[PDB]
Amino acid sequence: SKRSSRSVEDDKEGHLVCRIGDWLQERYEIVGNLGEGTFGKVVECLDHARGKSQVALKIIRNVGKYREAARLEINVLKKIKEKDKENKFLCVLMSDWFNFHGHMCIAFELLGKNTFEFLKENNFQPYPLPHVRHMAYQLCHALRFLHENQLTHTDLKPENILFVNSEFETLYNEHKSCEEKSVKNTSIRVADFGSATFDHEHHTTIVATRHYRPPEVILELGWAQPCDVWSIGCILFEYYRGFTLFQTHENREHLVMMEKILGPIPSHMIHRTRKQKYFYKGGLVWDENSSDGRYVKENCKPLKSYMLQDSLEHVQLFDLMRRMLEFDPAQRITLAEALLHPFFAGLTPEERSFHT
Ligand SMILES: O=C1N=Cc2ccc3c(-c4ccccc4)c[nH]c3c21
Repeated sequence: SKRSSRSVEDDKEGHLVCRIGDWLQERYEIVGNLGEGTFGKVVECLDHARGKSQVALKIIRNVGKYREAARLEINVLKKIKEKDKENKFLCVLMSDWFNFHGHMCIAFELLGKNTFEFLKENNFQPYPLPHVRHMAYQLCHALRFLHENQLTHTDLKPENILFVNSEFETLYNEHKSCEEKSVKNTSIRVADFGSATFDHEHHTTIVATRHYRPPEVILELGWAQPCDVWSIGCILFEYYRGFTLFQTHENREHLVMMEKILGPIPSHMIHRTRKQKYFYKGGLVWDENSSDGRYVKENCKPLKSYMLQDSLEHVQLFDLMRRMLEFDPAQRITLAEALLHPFFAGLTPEERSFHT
């Protein structure tokens, strides 16, 4: 079963050429393909060393900078693994890693669809509030654990949050004369630790996928754990309405959106930033008549107006979201404090105790 170097081949980009039935490490038998990315690909395997159980095996390209990145990812994942020996903090648990002819491979439990793919397959119809609450709780919990360990994820978004199981029932919406998929179990895991960064390491100027990037980062004021909290705020809005809070492609535009949605940037952050071009008279400067300006003006309104209903549940979700999307990161709610928010009184007990 041990593959000699003649049964191993890479495409031009350096991807391992894979086929169903191929073996790795005399242990993992490929039984399917789960997706591809810049880094490489993820395949489903049966782990024959463990009663044929299913795994997701992530295979990094055989390219210098990808392999080295992967080595940092493995360190993060090992620390998580060691600090959550009880399996209770909901970050993907690495079961094995190895170097396959220069491809770094990481083995995990096999999960379901990511929360973005589920949303897309539901035609961007949003998750119902109770699902939003359970998922938000799990996110606060998972990342409070990360933050306690001097780590920041830096790249949280819906595609990096995976359902344990994404089997659904199909329902019907009266109000919109269409079908709706509703996930049966809203248990989630936090994935993709490829950018996670220790407190002691070098902090690059820019982190996060744009739509999920906080103002401190755009303004280049430095960042830390508060970065993730902002991303979570953006994620919750997206789960609740089904569309991106900040559908943006440029910094000035992004800042205007923040202003229109959330109120004025604090002066103190404007005085502190070296990105003074975005400003004028201590005030954010932009062309309201440009394409981007007219887009922002048509489409970006006060945050509270996006509420779908007006009962307590919904009021509390918006209060938490507003606190998570506070401009000033030294004043933004922490996850420890987020877990005490009244929004979370509203959980079922199995949900809260993690009997889900
Ligand atoms: O089932 C899984 N358990 C862990 C895990 C991690 C990543 C993935 C991905 C994937 C695939 C392509 C790009 C990006 C991600 C699909 N399933 C995954 C799993």
